[PDB]
Amino acid sequence: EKNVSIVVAASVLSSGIGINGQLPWSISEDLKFFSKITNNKCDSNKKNALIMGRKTWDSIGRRPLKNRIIVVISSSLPQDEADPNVVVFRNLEDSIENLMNDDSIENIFVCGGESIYRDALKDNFVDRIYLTRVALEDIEFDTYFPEIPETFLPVYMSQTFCTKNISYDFMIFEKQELKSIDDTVDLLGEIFGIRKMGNRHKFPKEEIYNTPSIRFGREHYEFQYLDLLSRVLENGAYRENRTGISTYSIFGQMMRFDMRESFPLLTTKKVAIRSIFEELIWFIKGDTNGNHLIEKKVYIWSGNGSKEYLERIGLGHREENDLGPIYGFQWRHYNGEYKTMHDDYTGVGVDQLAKLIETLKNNPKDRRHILTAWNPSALSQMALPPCHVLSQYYVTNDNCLSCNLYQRSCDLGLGSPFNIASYAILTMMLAQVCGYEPGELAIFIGDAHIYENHLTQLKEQLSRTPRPFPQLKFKRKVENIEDFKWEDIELIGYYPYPTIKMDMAV
Amino acid sequence: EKNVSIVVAASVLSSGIGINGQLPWSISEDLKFFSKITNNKCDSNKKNALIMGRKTWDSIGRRPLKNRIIVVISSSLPQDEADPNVVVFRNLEDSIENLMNDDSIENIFVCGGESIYRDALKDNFVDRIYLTRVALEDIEFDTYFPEIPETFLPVYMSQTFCTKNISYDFMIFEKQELKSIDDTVDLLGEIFGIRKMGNRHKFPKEEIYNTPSIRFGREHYEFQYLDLLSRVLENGAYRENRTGISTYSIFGQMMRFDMRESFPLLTTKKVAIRSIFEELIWFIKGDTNGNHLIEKKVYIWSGNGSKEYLERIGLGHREENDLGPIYGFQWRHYNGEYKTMHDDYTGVGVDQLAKLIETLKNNPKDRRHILTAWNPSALSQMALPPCHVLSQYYVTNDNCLSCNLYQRSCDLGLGSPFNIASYAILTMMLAQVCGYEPGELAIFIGDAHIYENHLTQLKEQLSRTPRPFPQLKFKRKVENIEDFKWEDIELIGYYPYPTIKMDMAV
Ligand SMILES: NC(=O)C1=CN([C@@H]2O[C@H](COP(=O)(O)OP(=O)(O)OC[C@H]3O[C@@H](n4cnc5c(N)ncnc54)[C@H](OP(=O)(O)O)[C@@H]3O)[C@@H](O)[C@H]2O)C=CC1
Ligand SMILES: NC(=O)C1=CN([C@@H]2O[C@H](COP(=O)(O)OP(=O)(O)OC[C@H]3O[C@@H](n4cnc5c(N)ncnc54)[C@H](OP(=O)(O)O)[C@@H]3O)[C@@H](O)[C@H]2O)C=CC1
Ligand SMILES: CN(Cc1cnc2nc(N)nc(N)c2n1)c1ccc(C(=O)N[C@@H](CCC(=O)O)C(=O)O)cc1
Ligand SMILES: CN(Cc1cnc2nc(N)nc(N)c2n1)c1ccc(C(=O)N[C@@H](CCC(=O)O)C(=O)O)cc1
Ligand SMILES: COc1ccc(C(=O)O)c(NC(=O)c2ccc(Cc3c[nH]c4nc(N)[nH]c(=O)c34)cc2)c1
Ligand SMILES: COc1ccc(C(=O)O)c(NC(=O)c2ccc(Cc3c[nH]c4nc(N)[nH]c(=O)c34)cc2)c1
Ligand SMILES: O=c1[nH]c(=O)n([C@H]2C[C@H](O)[C@@H](COP(=O)(O)O)O2)cc1F
Ligand SMILES: O=c1[nH]c(=O)n([C@H]2C[C@H](O)[C@@H](COP(=O)(O)O)O2)cc1F
Repeated sequence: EKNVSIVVAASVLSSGIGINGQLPWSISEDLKFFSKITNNKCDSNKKNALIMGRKTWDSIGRRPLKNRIIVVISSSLPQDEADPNVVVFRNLEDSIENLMNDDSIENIFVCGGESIYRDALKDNFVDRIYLTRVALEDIEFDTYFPEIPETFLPVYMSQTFCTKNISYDFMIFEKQELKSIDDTVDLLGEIFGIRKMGNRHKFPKEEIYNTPSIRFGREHYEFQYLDLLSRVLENGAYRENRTGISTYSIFGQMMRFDMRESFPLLTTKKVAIRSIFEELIWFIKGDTNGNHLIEKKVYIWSGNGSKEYLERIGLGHREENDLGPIYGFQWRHYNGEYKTMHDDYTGVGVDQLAKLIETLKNNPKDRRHILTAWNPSALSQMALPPCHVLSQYYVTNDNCLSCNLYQRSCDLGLGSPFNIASYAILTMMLAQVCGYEPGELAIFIGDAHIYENHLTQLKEQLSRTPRPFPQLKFKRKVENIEDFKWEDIELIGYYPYPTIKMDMAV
Repeated sequence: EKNVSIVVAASVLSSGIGINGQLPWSISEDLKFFSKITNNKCDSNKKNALIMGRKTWDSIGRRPLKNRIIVVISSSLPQDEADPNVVVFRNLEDSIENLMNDDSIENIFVCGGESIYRDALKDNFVDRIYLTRVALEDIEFDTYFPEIPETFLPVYMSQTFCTKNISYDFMIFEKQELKSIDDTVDLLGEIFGIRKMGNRHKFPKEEIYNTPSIRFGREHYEFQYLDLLSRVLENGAYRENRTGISTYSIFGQMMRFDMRESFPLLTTKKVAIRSIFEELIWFIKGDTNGNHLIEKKVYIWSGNGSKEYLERIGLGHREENDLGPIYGFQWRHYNGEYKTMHDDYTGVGVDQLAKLIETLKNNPKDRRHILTAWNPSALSQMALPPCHVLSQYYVTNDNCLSCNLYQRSCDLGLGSPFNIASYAILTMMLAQVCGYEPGELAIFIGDAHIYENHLTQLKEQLSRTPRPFPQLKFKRKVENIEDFKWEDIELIGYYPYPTIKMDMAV
């Protein structure tokens, strides 16, 4: 008995693998993966066998692959014995029976087009599936990869990679047919109740774990958000808050995302990326006028900015959407004497963002690149205290800009998908203006919570296996960071699940 | 062949297990652990065998244990058949007959005093060791647990638990004699270099991993600091900084500690706990006069408070140790016009700490319990910008006080052990003044680094297997939080490794 794995690079949605006898794409690193996964063997005196159909054998030039043995499935090709690295069989079945019991062969790989993929799964010959999900769908395919049978479960999903602005994943699918430590920890959990901290951070149950079959291969960094949801649904304490909608809350959580090879925009739900940007540039410009977002069809600050809400918190003297000194005011005019949203605050206050950009490129290894928004002297004047209170930035030795954010209160479901992408765009903006590349984004959270009217919505989101992250590139290089416009943003390869409506708690 | 494990509760240093025919302590949760570990079986029609010496059989009243079979090793006790739950053997070797003959026994446990522990290890009869390390050493013992032979390696170390102000651990020692995901992840790391985020966060090598045999049982929360050291020594980028001493730096790390059942004071080195307190109460009183610490034999702010250093950073107008508006000033007088360290700042500024204590007990579920020290309007006047910039506090549903701290720059080796205990004491002080209990402490770190002159020292610290955390209790309840004194603090059960001298980078 030996192992028979499928290697395939297919589209993310329709599972397309070819067009007009060739690939729909040219990804160098993906072919390198095919090379390394098919050469992976234990015995140096053995070789791996690569099974492929004739039309696929034509697409690779009918030339052998080093250190491997190509098995071509063809009804017409002559069974030439002159080439030992290429053998022909009349059907797929006689090429599995012959490869196994052939001690010179260690592993078997199926990789030969739709006709071979489809008949290898229908006849139950395949043990593993190496899938490369490529985020390209608005093009034309003519050969597809069959739908993965239910007998297979995913066990690994890599981080999203980027080649020529094309996002792709790497997944492993297995066919589903030390313990003394686990016993002792369970016994200690019975003796001590909540006294054992492990019981206060119980591992989420399978019913609330997104794609629970991926146990050890949760490399895709959207799991940093999906698993935080699961940890809240498992350990969240039911608590009241300033609004009429209670939450399930835990304390002290973190999420980290890559920004070099992808953009952390959630794929399990269509995230309103346009509104995220318009709010971010609204912060950068130092603007606290809530109408300037409503004038651009962005209504995320209408609830916390209505006349009825402001009178409720004792700010009835403000205009209809005068949010007061908040994120935008503290970034550009810290400790500035706020009057109204119509006054001219040029020069007043401490321009943190300007000093940040100046310090990022003049003293890159300075570990004080800090942008804060928590000003106790102005909290009473704010329509809402800052949720993302403090961010720190870091220039790596390879000229990348990483970002750390501390968030005191995190509305998973509404605020969190925005904060993940918002500070991701901000770091990219800071990276271009300072002449660096994007690095990493880590979000440290205080009150990570889920509003009780988001439960059926967020549980629906957990039922969706993540897709590769999109790409975010800028159309032009900007002089000043304030000059960014929405038209200057290109969102490449974003194929999310349908949007999920969730009401905001005012 | 069947499993033979040792269950023992011994002292932390001298490994004392008894005195005058009884235990040196009375810990209820430990006996329950003995009960659950010796009753844990797979077959319901089988029983576990507990081997013990005669003197131990006397200490438990010569009465059977439910659902188990006691095996007494005695040269004088008659081999009476009237009790089926108690059997006597003339030597330890002839009592290991449960492996061969008596199939009715599923597991074997040795737990019967020094004479039985010592010759059971000398004759290589033991497979596992369940160790309960009790932090009691300045008392009298007369029977000890033998030194664990090198053939055993620790595989688990629980968090520190507390019973009647006594700290204890739980450890497992083993006798030393699918991987398709790991291959795929390794290959992806060869294709993409630093592009794969996993390669920028490499798992530390065994040569720098503290107690590397404990792979899956790193529950003791001192590992949250020791593994951060290893994570820095593995991925730390060599970088220059404001001092003449370069560091190995990574970005975006976190440590979380329990405070309910223990106090996070590092045991791998004798940490100057008194200096940590005297600095913290110095912060609480709003004091920025560096002499008040030197007058109390606390010299941690002497380097950043020399006349030569102050002139170097452009503060030559200050007195010898006028550190300027820092942690203490921003906590009690935020946005206060600082003059010198001799002026009376009573009433000026925003007293965050007073508002924090006021809001903590009046609005416990308010997710805005934030104490910040990052004031950009005053950074230029500070002798050193705040390293621990922002802390948030959280009241759990069971009336516990958890704490989150964001630290922009973390000197592992000097500042970090201080920052761990400092904010642990601060959270405990806030818990008493507000009427709560200690909860959890999480420290989110930006620039986690190791100064290059701390390398040989921190590698020495990593060679020391951690010991259970101590306990920190207050002698009296205080009226105002400022009234705490060093004599009001009791440090119970702190048995650390010898101190490690490390020079501070000015
Ligand atoms: N993205 C990816 O991972 C991959 C993509 N591709 C692409 O897919 C396309 C090719 O796939 P596809 O169109 O399905 O062609 P195939 O690669 O599946 O090859 C089919 C040929 O194999 C022979 N064959 C197939 N089934 C049998 C059978 N049951 N008995 C006997 N002979 C059989 C036939 O040749 P004959 O007429 O001689 O009998 C048939 O024409 C190309 O574009 C290729 O580049 C290919 C591999 C991988
Ligand atoms: N903290 C913990 O986990 C534990 C602590 N203890 C403590 O340890 C103390 C007891 O230990 P200890 O003083 O060493 O006494 P032991 O419990 O080890 O019992 C010793 C007796 O066992 C018999 N015995 C021992 N070796 C042999 C042998 N080679 N052949 C025949 N008989 C043998 C002898 O009894 P005889 O005279 O009849 O021949 C001997 O007096 C007590 O204080 C007890 O509370 C005990 C167990 C666990
Ligand atoms: C069968 N076929 C089509 C093809 C293309 N992309 C794929 N991508 C994936 N992920 N899986 C496949 N099965 C796959 N198959 C192939 C097979 C090998 C090579 C190839 O040139 N392999 C070289 C790769 C050389 C390199 O790029 O480093 C090797 O050394 O194996 C190209 C197309
Ligand atoms: C042999 N002996 C001395 C003793 C005391 N403390 C220890 N502690 C540890 N961790 N390991 C031991 N082997 C150990 N042995 C014993 C053994 C059993 C009981 C005992 O009362 N056991 C009850 C515990 C009942 C309970 O508190 O729930 C049981 O059900 O097993 C006391 C002393
Ligand atoms: C996922 O589904 C969708 C689809 C579309 C949109 C969209 O804007 O088009 C969307 N976002 C929102 O509605 C949204 C609203 C407010 C904020 C910021 C904010 C200010 N005050 C707050 N108070 C609380 N409690 N929570 C918060 O998040 C905030 C962010 C997002 C969500
Ligand atoms: C672990 O071994 C020992 C033993 C004894 C002592 C002891 O004081 O007795 C000790 N601590 C220190 O020397 C020490 C010095 C300064 C601080 C705070 C601080 C202010 N400015 C800084 N600048 C940098 N770069 N780093 C920093 O840590 C700080 C904390 C600790 C360490
Ligand atoms: O950027 C934001 N991120 C966020 O998580 N919230 C949510 C968190 C919480 O639901 C609410 C904060 O209100 P409070 O912390 O005062 O209870 O806003 C709001 C934002 F604007
Ligand atoms: O409480 C402290 N914590 C801490 O980690 N440091 C260290 C971190 C770093 O080595 C230095 C901060 O100086 P800077 O970050 O400006 O380089 O002090 C200092 C303190 F006072």
